[PDB]
Amino acid sequence: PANRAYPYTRLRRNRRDDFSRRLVRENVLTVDDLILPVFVLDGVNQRESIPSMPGVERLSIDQLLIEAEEWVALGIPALALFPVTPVEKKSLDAAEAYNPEGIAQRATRALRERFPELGIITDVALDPFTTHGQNGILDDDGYVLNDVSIDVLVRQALSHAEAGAQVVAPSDMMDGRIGAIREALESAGHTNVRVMAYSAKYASAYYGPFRDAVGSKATYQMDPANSDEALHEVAADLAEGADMVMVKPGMPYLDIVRRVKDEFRAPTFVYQVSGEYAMHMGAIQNGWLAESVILESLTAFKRAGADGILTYFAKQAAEQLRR
Amino acid sequence: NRAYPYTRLRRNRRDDFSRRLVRENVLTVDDLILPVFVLDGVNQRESIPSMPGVERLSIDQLLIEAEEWVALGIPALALFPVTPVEKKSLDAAEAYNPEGIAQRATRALRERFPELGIITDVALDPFTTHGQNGILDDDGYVLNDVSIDVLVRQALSHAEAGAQVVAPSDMMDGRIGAIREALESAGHTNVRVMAYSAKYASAYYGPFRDAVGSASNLGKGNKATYQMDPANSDEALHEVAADLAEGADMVMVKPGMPYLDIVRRVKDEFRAPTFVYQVSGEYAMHMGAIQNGWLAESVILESLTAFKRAGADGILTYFAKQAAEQLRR
Amino acid sequence: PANRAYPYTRLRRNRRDDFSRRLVRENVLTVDDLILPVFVLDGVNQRESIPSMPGVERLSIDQLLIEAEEWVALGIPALALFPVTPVEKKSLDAAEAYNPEGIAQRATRALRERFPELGIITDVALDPFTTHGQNGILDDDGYVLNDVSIDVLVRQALSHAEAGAQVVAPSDMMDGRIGAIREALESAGHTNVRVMAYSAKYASAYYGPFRDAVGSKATYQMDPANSDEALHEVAADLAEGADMVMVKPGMPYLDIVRRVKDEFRAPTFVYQVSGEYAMHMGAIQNGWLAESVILESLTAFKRAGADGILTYFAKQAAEQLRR
Amino acid sequence: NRAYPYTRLRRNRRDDFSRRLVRENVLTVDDLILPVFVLDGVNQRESIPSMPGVERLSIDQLLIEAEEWVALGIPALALFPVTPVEKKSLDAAEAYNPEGIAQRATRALRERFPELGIITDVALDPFTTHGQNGILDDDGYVLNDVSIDVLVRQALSHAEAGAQVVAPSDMMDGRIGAIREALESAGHTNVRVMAYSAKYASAYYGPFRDAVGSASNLGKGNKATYQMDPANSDEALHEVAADLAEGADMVMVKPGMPYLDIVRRVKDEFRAPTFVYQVSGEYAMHMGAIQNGWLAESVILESLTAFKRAGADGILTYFAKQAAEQLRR
Amino acid sequence: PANRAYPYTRLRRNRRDDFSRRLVRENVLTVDDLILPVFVLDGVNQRESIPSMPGVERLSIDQLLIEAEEWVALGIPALALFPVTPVEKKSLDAAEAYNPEGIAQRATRALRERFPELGIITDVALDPFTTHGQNGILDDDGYVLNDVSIDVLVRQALSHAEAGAQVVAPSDMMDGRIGAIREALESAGHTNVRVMAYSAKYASAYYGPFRDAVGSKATYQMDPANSDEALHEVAADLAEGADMVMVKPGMPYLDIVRRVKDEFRAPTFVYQVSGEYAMHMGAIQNGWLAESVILESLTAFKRAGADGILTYFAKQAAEQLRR
Amino acid sequence: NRAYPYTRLRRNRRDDFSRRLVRENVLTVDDLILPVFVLDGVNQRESIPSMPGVERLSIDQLLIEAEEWVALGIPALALFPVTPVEKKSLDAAEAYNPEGIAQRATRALRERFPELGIITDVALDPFTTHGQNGILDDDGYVLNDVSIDVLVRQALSHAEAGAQVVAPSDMMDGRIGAIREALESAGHTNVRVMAYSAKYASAYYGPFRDAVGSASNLGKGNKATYQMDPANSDEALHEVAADLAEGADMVMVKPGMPYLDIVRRVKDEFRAPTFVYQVSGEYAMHMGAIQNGWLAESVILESLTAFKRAGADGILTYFAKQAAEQLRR
Ligand SMILES: O=C(O)CCC(=O)CF
Ligand SMILES: O=C(O)CCC(=O)CF
Ligand SMILES: O=C(O)CCC(=O)CF
Ligand SMILES: [K+]
Ligand SMILES: [K+]
Ligand SMILES: [K+]
Ligand SMILES: [K+]
Ligand SMILES: [K+]
Ligand SMILES: [K+]
Ligand SMILES: [Mg+2]
Ligand SMILES: [Mg+2]
Ligand SMILES: [Mg+2]
Ligand SMILES: [Mg+2]
Ligand SMILES: [Mg+2]
Ligand SMILES: [Mg+2]
Ligand code: NA
Ligand code: NA
Ligand code: NA
Ligand code: NA
Ligand code: NA
Ligand code: NA
Repeated sequence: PANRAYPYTRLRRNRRDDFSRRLVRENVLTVDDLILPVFVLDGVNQRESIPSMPGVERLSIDQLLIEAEEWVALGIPALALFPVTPVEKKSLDAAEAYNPEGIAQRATRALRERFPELGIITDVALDPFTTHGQNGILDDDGYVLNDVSIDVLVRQALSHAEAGAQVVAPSDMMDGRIGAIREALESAGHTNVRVMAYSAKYASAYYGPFRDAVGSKATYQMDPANSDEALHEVAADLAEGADMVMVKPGMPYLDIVRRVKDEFRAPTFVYQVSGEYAMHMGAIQNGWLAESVILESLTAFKRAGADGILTYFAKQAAEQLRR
Repeated sequence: NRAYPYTRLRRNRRDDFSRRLVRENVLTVDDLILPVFVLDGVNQRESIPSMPGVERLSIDQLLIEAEEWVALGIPALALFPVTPVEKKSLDAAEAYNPEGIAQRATRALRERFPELGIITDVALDPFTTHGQNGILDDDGYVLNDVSIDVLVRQALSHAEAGAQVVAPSDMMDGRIGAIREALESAGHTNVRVMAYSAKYASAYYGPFRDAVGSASNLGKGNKATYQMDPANSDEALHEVAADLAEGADMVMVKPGMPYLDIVRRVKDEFRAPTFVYQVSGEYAMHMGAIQNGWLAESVILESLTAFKRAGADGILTYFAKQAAEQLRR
Repeated sequence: PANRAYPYTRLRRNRRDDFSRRLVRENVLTVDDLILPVFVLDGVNQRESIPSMPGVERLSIDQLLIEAEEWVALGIPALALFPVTPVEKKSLDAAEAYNPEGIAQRATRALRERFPELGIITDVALDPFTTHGQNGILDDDGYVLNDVSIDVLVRQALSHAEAGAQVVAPSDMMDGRIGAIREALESAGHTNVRVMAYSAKYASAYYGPFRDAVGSKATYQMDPANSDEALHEVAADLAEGADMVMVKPGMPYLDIVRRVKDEFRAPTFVYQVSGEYAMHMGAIQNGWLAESVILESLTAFKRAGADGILTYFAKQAAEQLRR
Repeated sequence: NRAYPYTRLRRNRRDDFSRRLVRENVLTVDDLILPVFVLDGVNQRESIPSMPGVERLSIDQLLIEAEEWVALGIPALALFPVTPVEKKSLDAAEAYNPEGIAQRATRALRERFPELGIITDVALDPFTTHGQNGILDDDGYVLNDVSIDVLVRQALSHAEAGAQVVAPSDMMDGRIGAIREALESAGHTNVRVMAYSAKYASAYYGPFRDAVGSASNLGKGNKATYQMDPANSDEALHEVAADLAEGADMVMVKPGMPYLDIVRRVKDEFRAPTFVYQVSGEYAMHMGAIQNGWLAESVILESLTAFKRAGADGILTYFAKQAAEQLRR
Repeated sequence: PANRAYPYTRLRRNRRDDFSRRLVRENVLTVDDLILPVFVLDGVNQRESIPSMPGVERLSIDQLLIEAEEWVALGIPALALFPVTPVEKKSLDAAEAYNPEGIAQRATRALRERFPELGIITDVALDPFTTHGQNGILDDDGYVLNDVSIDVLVRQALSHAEAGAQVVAPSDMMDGRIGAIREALESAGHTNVRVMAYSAKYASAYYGPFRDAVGSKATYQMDPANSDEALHEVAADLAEGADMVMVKPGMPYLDIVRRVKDEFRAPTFVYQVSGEYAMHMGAIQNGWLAESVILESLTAFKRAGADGILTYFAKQAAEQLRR
Repeated sequence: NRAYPYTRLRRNRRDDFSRRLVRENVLTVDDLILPVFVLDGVNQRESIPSMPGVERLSIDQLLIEAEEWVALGIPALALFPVTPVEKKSLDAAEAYNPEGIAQRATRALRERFPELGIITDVALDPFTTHGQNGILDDDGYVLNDVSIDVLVRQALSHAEAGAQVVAPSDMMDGRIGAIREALESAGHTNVRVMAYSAKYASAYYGPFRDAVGSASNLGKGNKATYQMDPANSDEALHEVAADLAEGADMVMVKPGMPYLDIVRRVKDEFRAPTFVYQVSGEYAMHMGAIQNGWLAESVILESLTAFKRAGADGILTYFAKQAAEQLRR
């Protein structure tokens, strides 16, 4: 407090003018904070609209390369790739995951060659490759087997490193998967490939639209009621070698972002998920909310402690920041 | 916890994109305040040898240069009048002259650039024959409360001239409260007070004394009875606590680079709007080295980034224009 | 706060007189805080001036011994040696580094014999010995190979211990190099040789003049924007066995010194680098700043939490402290 | 984290140079305050059997010895008058006598050694027939507020005599605020108040009582109704908080060595100028042991270093001259 | 603070009466806090006075058993044994240390048999058994060899456990000796033998009289200037398995006791050393200080955070507490 | 850090001597306060069925029993008058009757046992026809400030009777400050105020209501508008902070065992003299179980030790005599 008291202290003084608001402004969003998730199609010269994600398109790799030209020109530091697996590549083997000619691997090679400075974050998970939509070579009971699921994630991770990905991101919420991939990457010579852990991953309703986008929980994803638990999750991932840790979903979990940054003072990331994007975009299109909520929502992440934000608004935000 | 080689801190450093993602602090033009030395008269511009690249300017010239500063986005200027020798006195009356340089300059800038912040200097050092920041007793001691009376008159004259911020750099005890009371009583509800809270008795002020012309007046005189002992850190927290209690809208640590630890402690302890003055000597040291080819120009932004990393919200720096130019690229 | 309020509390009271200023003075610099870096030439009866470091001389070993007589008489506890490698001893083998007759090794033996109580801190690094100025048996891409660079640093470290150095200081910023040298020193019987880690080492412009002195970064040296990261760096070095940890450069990073001492309460050192020395010395010589800034700058390090300061002003400071 | 043998704490201890580099605290003469017992009369010097090496001195002799203390760099003395028996009374009026020993000694020292700090003792124990630090009621209880009235008069007389610091050792509640108010009202703006904040009801004061001549007056009397219970630590923090709020410039913990934990807590909690009195009994214990050949003289500096390590900024110690002499080497 | 202010708050109110002083009294010394160190002679029916420790006697084992009857009746929970080794049993072998018929071992057996509930803390150290007064099979340079010294301490520790000691206390300040003895005790089946580590052991002048008592430093004992260092020392001993940690000397280091208890919240002990005892006892005998300083000094240890106090005043204190 | 089997926590537990050495807390008689129910009249003793072993006593009988309590070392009693039904009223005037039971009992005990602490109860529940701790408005609400006026009169009457401590158990906002002001103004400088600070609206008070005879008056009435919601912990800290600011010498948490977490938080946050009342229901529960042979008598000391471990300095407990007896062995 410092015994600050009205009227000696009037907090409106600094708010009186733009210049003083700017001087005391505690946080600022910049393009350096933005990661753009992209849905990648197989094939050539194709784009598809996603009903529950207005404005977001699934893109074939050639189209991805065209759009990346502008993303790069805008300063967006990295993309997070999410392949849209053809149903015929799905299965049990769950081996389109480590397939060198799989969409993620092809997209990574293409982008790394064309835009060498652009960061590529690949998705380490099996569900986009399971006929049963499950992040595991599941058990005969339907429980997502933990350690066996981790086995799969490793070859996939190595395949991403082999394709040139600078960052692999296990989006799975299996216990101890960070250490396993880290060890594998180190043992294989991929010394500088980063591991972005989806550390505090909640069992959330906000993922709805993403499932629509990719064409695809309580026993592995965290209970939304729990906060302390998130700290234990992050601690474990850091101990296991993660270079960056993430809180998932974002705005509905800003308190978790704050606690995670405060507790560990580590590179902290946050995903503004499909559902968050869709509810904002829908309200803006309906004429219910001004466009300014986009930057307001992103500023919240910075204020809360996030270093980077995975957001489907990345291009629009970068354009506004440029302006 | 984190042990090598599971943890290799070089991974995030490997590439520009990851360095950008994890970068903890960034300097922007919103963090810059440009101090300016203001002359009397018309069409006057004077180079300062101990401050290479810095010029004293008459008000008309100040108005011309401000056009570029404003275009660059610099949010505020901090004005320092170069008082004519004949206007110095024992009573420092020129400090509250409605026609003093600081007052005239403020009125001119407020009219020409209404959105530009003007921070005036509340202190008697530019107006005394002896160069001390207050009024002297018969033993040569800078009287605290009697000095405050003059500082209050000065601050009121600045508010009347239209200054949005008055910045007491005097280091008298209790002056923030006295000034705040006076401002409130006079109806200057929104005039900010940027307290020079943890102001050190430093050797880094030399070039400024030349710039403003207080050097000859001060001679070999010191300010150890009011400016803080450089050895002291805890004392800084007590200084800031008092100024916040007394109504300051912003608190400042003075000099800058040689006191980054104080900036850090102050921001951490109080979570209040915190400044930091990169003083004349800091500017001169860096400029000298750059001009000799000893340091790359990049050191300017590195020095300024340090302030942000240390916890400062705003930086008084004679490099503000150069920095803003570099930032625009 | 303790509800301290003007005018019951007037902080100027203790400032009124020298005696009360002395009584409450929180920190004092002494000669026990000073480490003097020295540039050492090959050959005999030679000294060279360094254009960007006015007042600092490169010294042949015989000359170093002459000057050390006074450094020791002044109470300076330790020197940090930096050899000026002849271009013909440079290379790839990068093996002048562990050469028993290399400058550093020769200088160490000479000083240890003549001044047994004087601390000698040697520089564990390869760049002064690379034809390509790189702290590593570099890769074919130009990336400073981490683990392979560490291999080299070990024999060099052992060679320094073999020459009698009481402290070795890896100035390199390679991940996990402290543990490797510690293990090597322990395994070899050098139980009491100290390791002074350059822990929080920034990619800085302030090193300019040093490069001039020795005749010689973002992927290994730290981003000046980062503070939290410095804590993780120090933690790792302490876990790996460092006896002392250092923040590098100094004055532009005083906040880091403060955080490091507060967080770990370990022997903490700071380097007032060549650029800091040069900018101060230039201003003093130009008649822009009084000589008193030297002690002011050094006092700052103590106030900030430093136990020891590597400074090119060590002799001048010690002389003033003696006075 | 740190585990053997990666971490061997003996490494830094191996050599003098590394021990010096990592040494966390250092005692200097700037940390020393010398208490002195002052007699009435001329050419008087009296040995104190329970304080070997310490002498009571008349003012003329005090002035002579002070020459050496000042040459050694000792920043301040703390004066303790040895009140003549016939000047003791129920009302302790001698406490504020402008011609009392403390007042006369202060005037003499202020004139002879203008830079030397003089800390006077604000307390009524030397002036009462009963030896208590305040005025008694009909039940033999030391009245708080009535005592403060006398202490205020005393403190004002010290300020008038020129003392730069008054040090209330009385342990009345609220006396720091009362004295500060009085000093401020009288214009003694810069007179420091060194509060004996966490003052314990200790057995270590015996020799002092002999030195000052309050022993016979106090008899078997105690001070448990005002001096603190030695068992209490948290209470010390409340005592210091109040004295800071009330305006103390320095706060002190009393005795020293047997209360180093309190020094540590106080410095940690408040980050204010903290003192610590190495009392007569501490001095006597050490001196006795040294003179018997049981402890090496080195123990003097070890005892004083402890105070610095514990967090004290300044130490009242009867070893100040010896320490300063050893430090000069 | 809680905005407590005079005269609403008068701290003298609780001091007004004995009953309220008792109610708010924060700490109390009891016999449960006292450990009595005893100097043990070889032979029978002997006692010797120690010039620099007035009132303390060296005792032959039969005499020790006689005095222990009262120590036990007074409630003193434990003794710390210090044998007074005959010069002829001294040496190099330094093997009177692990001699089953050595004084410490004989005294332990005797006490354990006669007073089964009385705690016996033995001294693990070699110096009482070295002809050169050194806690190590020293080097040829005079440096107290660390690891080799630890070798000796282990058999001695086992010999104490074999004699029935419930607690062994390495008073040596060698790095990592706690782990070595712990491992040895565990490996040998001495599961419940406690290890009381002399953790923060200062190079002090206060040990003078003890050397007189037993008939016997900066490179192993801690610099009295250092406080943070004490925390690192204690942390290491706790990690190595110590059941109790000790600060040594006591009153001159009360701040360390406070920091150690606050930081680790572990069983914390403190030694009121020979020099502390002697200076108090001398002043009391000279008529300079009242006897009450004994309890005042011991109360300080409790207030500072000590759980147990090794003190030569234990009997006198226990007698007063009984009264 | 500590891992099995390097660390076996059972080692210190192996023997009584080591358990004693590491034992963190100890209960002593200095920690005990005995509440007593006082009857009007002469030679009256009445058993309380819901409080087995506890008797209401007339003053003459109280004086006789106090002889043993004092011999046992019990430092203080807390008096609770059993007000005759005909003395209850809307205005609770009996609360400040100089001839009320509490006042008479205090005078008698102060004369007979001058060193024994007497803590009187400041509250109107024993004196109102409705059993509430204050005065009611026309809506049946316990008026805060109007109640304070009566509590102040009561507290003054207790001070006049000689009580060393008044203990407001009313839970009106601001009453500690009002009472303190009144005590100070009247010259009762040293009368302690033991605030019932974090007083919960509990079901554990049943037997007390029987003991004092407020049960029939209260009927099914509640105190949720003034006593604290048992679910609330943070609120307790705000309650204590206010009472300390208002001048309380001691602060209390009420009930005890079911609120040990609050005792712990309160001691930790404020480091002030902290109490805790082991209430009638706690006593009854334990006594019932002991008498049924369900729990060993050892549970008494275990329950009391819990309070010390939780951070209490003193405990109000109807087991005080039994505990003191056991402690004497
Ligand atoms: O769609 C979901 O349930 C969340 C996405 C994942 O969990 C990816 F492996
Ligand atoms: O010159 C530099 O870049 C810093 C010096 C080092 O890094 C030494 F190995
Ligand atoms: O006498 C000393 O130096 C201390 C005693 C020890 O160190 C015991 F092994
Ligand atoms: K800003
Ligand atoms: K970022
Ligand atoms: K000092
Ligand atoms: K040092
Ligand atoms: K108690
Ligand atoms: K104990
Ligand atoms: Mg996990
Ligand atoms: Mg101030
Ligand atoms: Mg590192
Ligand atoms: Mg007080
Ligand atoms: Mg150790
Ligand atoms: Mg309340
Ligand atoms: Na996924
Ligand atoms: Na100024
Ligand atoms: Na280097
Ligand atoms: Na006194
Ligand atoms: Na020993
Ligand atoms: Na009640």
